[PDB]
Amino acid sequence: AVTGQVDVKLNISTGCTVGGSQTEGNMNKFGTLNFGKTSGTWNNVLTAEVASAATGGNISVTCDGTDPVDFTVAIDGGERTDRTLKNTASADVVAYNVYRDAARTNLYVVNQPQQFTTVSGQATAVPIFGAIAPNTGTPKAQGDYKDTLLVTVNF
Amino acid sequence: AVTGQVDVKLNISTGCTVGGSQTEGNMNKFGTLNFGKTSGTWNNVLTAEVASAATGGNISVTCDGTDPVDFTVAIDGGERTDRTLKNTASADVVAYNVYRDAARTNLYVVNQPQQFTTVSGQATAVPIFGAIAPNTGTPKAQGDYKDTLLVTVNF
Repeated sequence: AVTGQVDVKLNISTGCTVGGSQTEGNMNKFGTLNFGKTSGTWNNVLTAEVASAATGGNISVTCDGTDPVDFTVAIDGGERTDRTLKNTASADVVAYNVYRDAARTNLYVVNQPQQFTTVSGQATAVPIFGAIAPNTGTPKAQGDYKDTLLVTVNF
Repeated sequence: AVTGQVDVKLNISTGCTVGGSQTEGNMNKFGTLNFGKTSGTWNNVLTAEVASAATGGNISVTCDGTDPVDFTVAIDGGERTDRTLKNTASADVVAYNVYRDAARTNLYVVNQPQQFTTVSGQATAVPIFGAIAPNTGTPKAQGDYKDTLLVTVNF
């Protein structure tokens, strides 16, 4: 019998809120990274942007304050922690990655707070740009591949 | 004068130990559930994970032996027994809950042994995922809200 304590805390004072999300039960549904349909072996880098579940556009984070606030954005490694989509039935995997800039260069490194700014009376967008490498080796099995990345807007 | 007996017992043989805790005086400090800063009325479900007081990551329970032991985890209802954080100065309360899975579905029911597995030469993590409902009604007073959940790793 090892009984222990867990201090719970919350500082209600002046915070920042994330728009574009829908409450899926008790977990915020931020959006979808829909690469679309594809064949077994694709030569072009498959690329799609996150579509917020609430509006359809990009996640719009706004801060409830007057002065500028510097908030951070961190995305985790997905269900299996290595950013791989898994086929619903078979065990095939599809490696992918999420970048922050339009040219697939600034990668949202696993469990890292990619910095962000937010200004007076405005909603800043959180671009989560997906990208998949060209698979020109083995044709992955037919079906639907999925993953649930947990995006962590933290301060 | 009602004098009575209390039998004390301890079976020293082959037990299981919880890592990630720090001994706060004579009580094991397991960790912190830090939801962060927030405004009076938040529309998004505030959500944070427990951070072990010893390492900063998740509580890592390991057992001492060779056969996989099945240990249980039970969390209580907090200081007031209804999972509410209380403002340090005023009497305002903030209802919350702790779940076991990443999607806020498998709730750690009050005083219930949520089952767990553990194999030899490995440490299993105890995910205590916090979650707070969207308060879009009354703005709670400014300040710090706290609670001390007692996590009970028992066999």
